[PDB]
Amino acid sequence: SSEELARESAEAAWRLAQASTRATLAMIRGDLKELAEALIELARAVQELARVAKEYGNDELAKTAALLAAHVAMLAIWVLIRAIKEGDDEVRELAKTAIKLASTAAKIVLDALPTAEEVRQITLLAKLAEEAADKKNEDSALAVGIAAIAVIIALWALEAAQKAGIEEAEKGARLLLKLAMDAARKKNPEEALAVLNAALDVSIALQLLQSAKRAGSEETRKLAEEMLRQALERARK
Amino acid sequence: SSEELARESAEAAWRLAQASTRATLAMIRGDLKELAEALIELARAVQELARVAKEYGNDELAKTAALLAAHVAMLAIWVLIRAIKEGDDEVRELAKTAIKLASTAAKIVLDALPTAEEVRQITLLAKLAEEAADKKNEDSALAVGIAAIAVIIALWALEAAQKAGIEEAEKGARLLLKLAMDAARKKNPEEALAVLNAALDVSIALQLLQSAKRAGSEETRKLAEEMLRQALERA
Repeated sequence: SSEELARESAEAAWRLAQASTRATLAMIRGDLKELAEALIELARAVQELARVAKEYGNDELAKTAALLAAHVAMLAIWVLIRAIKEGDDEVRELAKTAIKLASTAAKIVLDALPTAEEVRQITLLAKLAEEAADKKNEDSALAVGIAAIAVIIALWALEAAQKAGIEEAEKGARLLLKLAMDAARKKNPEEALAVLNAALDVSIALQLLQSAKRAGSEETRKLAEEMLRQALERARK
Repeated sequence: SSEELARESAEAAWRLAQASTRATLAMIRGDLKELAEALIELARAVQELARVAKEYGNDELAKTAALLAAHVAMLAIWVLIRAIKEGDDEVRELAKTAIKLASTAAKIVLDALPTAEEVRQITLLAKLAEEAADKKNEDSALAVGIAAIAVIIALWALEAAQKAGIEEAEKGARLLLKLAMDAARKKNPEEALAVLNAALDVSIALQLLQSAKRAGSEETRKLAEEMLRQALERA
């Protein structure tokens, strides 16, 4: 029922914003207990958004829920590393719960969109962050935390590459997602950080490409495509 | 000269990425000193990008530069909050200089795009955060920090509403910007968070509407209608 799809998705999208606002406020103040406990509430809302997208087969709604799961998993690692670095077992377990809640949400999207490689990479990153949480590791969780940020930036470069349809842009977003997940499985903070600056490099090129596509001045497009390829080679080698 | 426009735009975008990486790296380690002084170098990069768009009249490059200036000003409020909350005068002044550098960047975009309402809102937000800096008041700075990120969400909701061309989405992004800036001058974090939540409500339906290019996900249009109604009652 399309009426029921609009009902459940709208009410889950409202609970999504409610939890996002609660987490943003705690992100300012540094209240890690409230922030992690808010990422739990946020991970639930992403989970039921992935569940409604599976029930009604809305593939676009599943992709949105997968993107949100990646953001919750990434934030929960920054809370995880800052908790084990402060010896807070209560906040560490709160963050761990937020990780696995977002992991199950990604696995729900992976059940609806198994042939979506970016959803697989999101699911692998969350399950990889699960391991870093049960590990009580300040170094492995730090590495997957860097790689998580590189994935998030590459995911926005991908969705921005969907617009305008620049294939050199989405090809680059794919390369960064693979090299970030490769650096995450390697658990090397140096490699993941190298993928991070490359993801930033091409995403700024993208914004420069989109400001060069709009209202002419397409000379800013040439060197931003060249900047895109320079940065992709900065990640390859 | 279009050759020099591509030249200086690439040079400034390169130093923008180098400073963006330096800030992200310091944001991981929690080095608020290095993070603040990396937002300084990032604010100068946005200021050079705004200057370039001004001289060459690239309105699109000026709009993106204003967007960046708003981000740097918002990140510097984050740092200012955690600085005055920890009694760090060194980091508080480092954040203050980053706010003023981003404020100047917004002023330069305003010179090139004075008829852009969103550029005026950003310039007022940076000047208003500049006062919360000299005041070193953690409550006023927290309100303008929430209101800042509420402005950011309303700006992407604006940019997405231009693509979709939905006038109800454009009018909605405008009223959220006005209510956020009002909440920022009022310096009350409560209704500032409310405008933030409403901005998220509408923007979720816009991101799903922009991803709904492929199939008939017309239920997303019902997501936007009801989210825009919820945001109208938020006024």
